[PDB]
Amino acid sequence: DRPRFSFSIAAREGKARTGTIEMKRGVIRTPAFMPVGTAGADIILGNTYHLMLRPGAERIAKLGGLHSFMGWDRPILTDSGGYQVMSLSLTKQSEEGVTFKGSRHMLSPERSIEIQHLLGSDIVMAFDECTPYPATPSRAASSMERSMRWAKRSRDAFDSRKEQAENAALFGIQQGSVFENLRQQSADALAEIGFDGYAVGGLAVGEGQDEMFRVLDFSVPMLPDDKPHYLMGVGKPDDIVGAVERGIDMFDCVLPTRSGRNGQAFTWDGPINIRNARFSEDLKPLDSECHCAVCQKWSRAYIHHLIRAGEILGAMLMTEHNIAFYQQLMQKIRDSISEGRFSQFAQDFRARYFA
Amino acid sequence: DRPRFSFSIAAREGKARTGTIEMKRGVIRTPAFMPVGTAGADIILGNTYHLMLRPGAERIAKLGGLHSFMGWDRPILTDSGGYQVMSLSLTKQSEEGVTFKGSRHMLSPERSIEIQHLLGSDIVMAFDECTPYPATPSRAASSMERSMRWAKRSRDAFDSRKEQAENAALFGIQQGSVFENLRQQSADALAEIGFDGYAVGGLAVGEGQDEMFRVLDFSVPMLPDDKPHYLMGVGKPDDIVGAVERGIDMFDCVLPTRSGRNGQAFTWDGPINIRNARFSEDLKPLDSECHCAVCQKWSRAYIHHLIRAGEILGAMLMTEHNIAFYQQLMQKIRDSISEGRFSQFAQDFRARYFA
Ligand SMILES: CNc1nc2cc3c(=O)[nH]c(N)nc3c(CCc3ccccc3)c2[nH]1
Ligand SMILES: CNc1nc2cc3c(=O)[nH]c(N)nc3c(CCc3ccccc3)c2[nH]1
Ligand SMILES: [Zn+2]
Ligand SMILES: [Zn+2]
Repeated sequence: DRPRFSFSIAAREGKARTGTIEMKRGVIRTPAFMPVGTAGADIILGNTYHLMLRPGAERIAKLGGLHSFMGWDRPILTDSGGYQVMSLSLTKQSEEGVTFKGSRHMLSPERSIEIQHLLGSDIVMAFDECTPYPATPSRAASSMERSMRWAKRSRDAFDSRKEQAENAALFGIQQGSVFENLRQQSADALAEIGFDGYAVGGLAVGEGQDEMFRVLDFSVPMLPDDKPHYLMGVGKPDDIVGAVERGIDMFDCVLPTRSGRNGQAFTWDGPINIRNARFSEDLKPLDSECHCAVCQKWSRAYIHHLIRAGEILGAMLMTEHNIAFYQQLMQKIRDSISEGRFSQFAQDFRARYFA
Repeated sequence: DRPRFSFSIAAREGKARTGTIEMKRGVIRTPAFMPVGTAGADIILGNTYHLMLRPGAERIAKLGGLHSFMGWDRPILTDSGGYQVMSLSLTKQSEEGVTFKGSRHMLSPERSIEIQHLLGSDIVMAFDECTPYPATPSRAASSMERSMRWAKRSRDAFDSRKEQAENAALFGIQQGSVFENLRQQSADALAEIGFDGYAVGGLAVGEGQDEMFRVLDFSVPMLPDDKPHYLMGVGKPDDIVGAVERGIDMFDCVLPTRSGRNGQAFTWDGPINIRNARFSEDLKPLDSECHCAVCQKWSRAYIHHLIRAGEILGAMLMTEHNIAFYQQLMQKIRDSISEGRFSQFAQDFRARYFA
């Protein structure tokens, strides 16, 4: 029987690592890309914010939990819900949690953990505040301090639910905006509490790649080396490659799914907008090397035709290709680190993706 | 090597028949349902009207024809284009053809056959006029007479193109509105010209099932018994069953695809609207007996959730199920006729579908 949670590092190159997370429901190869569940991947994402509103977490539990509901028996990660509340919901913030609205709802560390328990997710995120960007030092500090108090409450709530403590894992989320001293204080607080994995929160919120990479440069080394590192909200293929170079093991992003509905396909030569007329007679597959079923069977010209015609099949094929591209990217990353040629891979990737 | 076109009847019950059409690109089991290509089936439909406008028939030919373009190497049927022009396009009608509009376009028997040749379809429809309903006897007669002149021009155009005459098949289309004498004159004219198959045109245009069945009762026996009979535009499962009882061998309809994008799923107990709240906690598959991949894996509750959330996956799963349901319906029809229990099947089908 697999353990509740075990992370093992099989190979390293620079700050990059490759390895596995073993959980009861399966093995997760790292670095990992985690696609939205409602879009091969070893873990998918649930949507806590949506599910708590429709049908509600209690109702999901009545239906057997998210694994049964979605027809997915492997690991699922859920976010803690506050990031989406603050991005999508009127809101009232306090030390207890956040209230938002046609019924009104509250989220607190305790309620967030309970919702994630009712959903049945395998990787549970602590309930944090994603500090807006830009933030002054004072506001970033006050926000991070609240998040750390909330991280301890999240830990205690998770540990109080036997089924959760014995079968799921809990990740703490580092905050501190772009400030090295606050990132350090946050890392120290999280390590003192103790988590199964550590996320870098508060990025991919408008700061741009240069600034994000600068923050990762000092922030990731502050986290425990022997635990997984999850960069929340990232990202584009080039962001992923550079974050792996900086020690990140896990990623999520709305790009493959969002792009697949808006006519954008990822390729090794960069993204293409398949609706553009230049593709109307292009008999090549979406990407010349991609092994996905779409690229084995259909041309850019046909996918262009379907999307221009408003056909659902076109968006489905774009999304299938994009998900597959992302998993091929992660496999090439893992293999290159394991073979000691990741630095070269990243250089080659960038030269081609941006040509 | 299969022949260009051979229809063989393997079994009969009443006016119902089951058998096969052999063509160079494959065998078509009858009675057959022919789904839209852009949505297992033995033949799919191309969309002449759309393709002649985007990217254009010449461009499709440059890309290798519709089989290569769509990635489908089995038979394809195309309509002749006038039905869609008159349904979707300002229009100017004359003995030569129809003009319509941002460029202006013409369709004539000769141009329709050439477009279908450039598309590369295996079953080509003659260029006809689908008489509006209701029609007076005089207008129905004038319209049908024009369609018969156009059927002869369609035959001659098809026979002039060697690649088409040797590798494709041409169906003539009966018109005459709801009038027995005009349907007879039309059948006689088509048989004198000679076609590989015969379609019943001018129905599914607002007349209702009772009237449609009444017209089929006298119209289908007028067509050559030893050739396939295609009822254009039909239809709902109950329309299909009753049309098979009246001697029809081939069907098309926008229902499975249209329904799959609008939240309607076909089941043996009738259609259901999956968006309705009554499905939010229903753990049964879309249909309790359906063998499709959707019903093997996912519940009504999850598909309801996806569609309510606007997720493309939901529409895709609905459409996959609906296409599969239709092919299972046709298989049950074929098997029941071959086993001499089709009359009982139809009675059982109706009792359950309408309960
Ligand atoms: C796009 N940029 C982005 N930056 C983020 C920062 C944070 C952050 O600081 N805290 C939390 N908890 N989540 C964040 C998220 C959402 C990630 C997510 C959503 C849904 C499912 C699974 C995971 C972010 N997303
Ligand atoms: C929905 N009702 C409906 N009644 C129809 C009558 C006719 C008729 O009298 N003549 C012709 N030529 N077509 C008809 C069609 C369109 C069928 C079609 C469209 C697209 C692809 C393949 C086949 C009809 N459709
Ligand atoms: Zn691909
Ligand atoms: Zn099904």
